[PDB]
Amino acid sequence: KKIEYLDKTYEVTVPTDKIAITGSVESMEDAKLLDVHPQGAISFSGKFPDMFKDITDKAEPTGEKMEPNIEKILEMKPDVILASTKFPEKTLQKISTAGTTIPVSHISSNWKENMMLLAQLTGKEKKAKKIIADYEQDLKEIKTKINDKAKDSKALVIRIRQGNIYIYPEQVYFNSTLYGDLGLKAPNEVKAAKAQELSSLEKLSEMNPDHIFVQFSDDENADKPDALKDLEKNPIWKSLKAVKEDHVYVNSVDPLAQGGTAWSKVRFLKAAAEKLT
Repeated sequence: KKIEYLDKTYEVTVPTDKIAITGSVESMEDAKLLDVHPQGAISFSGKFPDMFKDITDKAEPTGEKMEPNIEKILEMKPDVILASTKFPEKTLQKISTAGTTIPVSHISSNWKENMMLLAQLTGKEKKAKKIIADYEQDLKEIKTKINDKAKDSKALVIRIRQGNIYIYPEQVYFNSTLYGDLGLKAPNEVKAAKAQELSSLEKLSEMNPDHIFVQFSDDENADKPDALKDLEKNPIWKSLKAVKEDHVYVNSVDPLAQGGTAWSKVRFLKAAAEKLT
C-alpha cells in the first residue's frame, strides 16, 4: 500500500505490527496513544522506561534514541522502520539497508501527521481521527471557558535536569500547547530561546510568572535528587508570585513525556484545563 507522509511516497506492507521504532520518540508516544505494540523500540539507558513498558511488551531494543543499532534492526526484518529526521542522511541510508525506512518528523507542528502515519501502518485511521478530533474540540471548549485573567496571564514551563533549571523555545516541548494552542503569551525569554536553555531562580524571579509548570524526573537527576526540594526551600522561590498563589504544578504530566506529541499534548491539555479553569 502507498503511504503519503510529509509529501513523500512510501510503499509498505499494511496493516503491520513488524514495526521497528528507532530515534523517533514521537512514534513511541503515538504508539502509547494508539495502543500499538512494535517489534522494535527505543531503549533508554539500556532498558525500557516504566512509561513505555505498556507498548514494549512484544519488543526488542533497537538501540539508544540517537544510536540506531543496525545489526539488531537487520535481525528483526521489520516491514517498516520508523526513524527520525534527527538522523543525518548517512545514518538514514544505513538504516535503509534493513528495510523500508520512514524518517518521522521531530517538529511539533507535525504531530497530527506523525499520528496518522502510525495509524495508516497499523490500520487504525478511525481511532487516530477520533483522538485528533477530540483534542481539537476539547481545545476549543477549554479556550471558551478560560477567563481572561488566565488567558492574559504569564505562564511558564520549566524542566529540571541534572539539578539545573531549563526553559524551551515557544514551539518546543509543552510550549506548543501552552502558547501555540491555548494562546497564552510566551515570555520574552522563551521567545528568544533557540533550544533547551539554561535559566535560574534569578531569571524566574525576574519573569515572576503567574503559573509555573515544573517537570522533574528522578532518572534525569540521579546525582542531585534534592535539586527541586532545595529550590522549594529557597527564600527567593517562596516569594515568587506563582508560589504564593499556589500556582506551581509539579509533574502535572509524567515527567518523561516528550512534550510535543499527540500523547503529550492530550495529557498537557487536561492538566492545563484542571489548573487554569
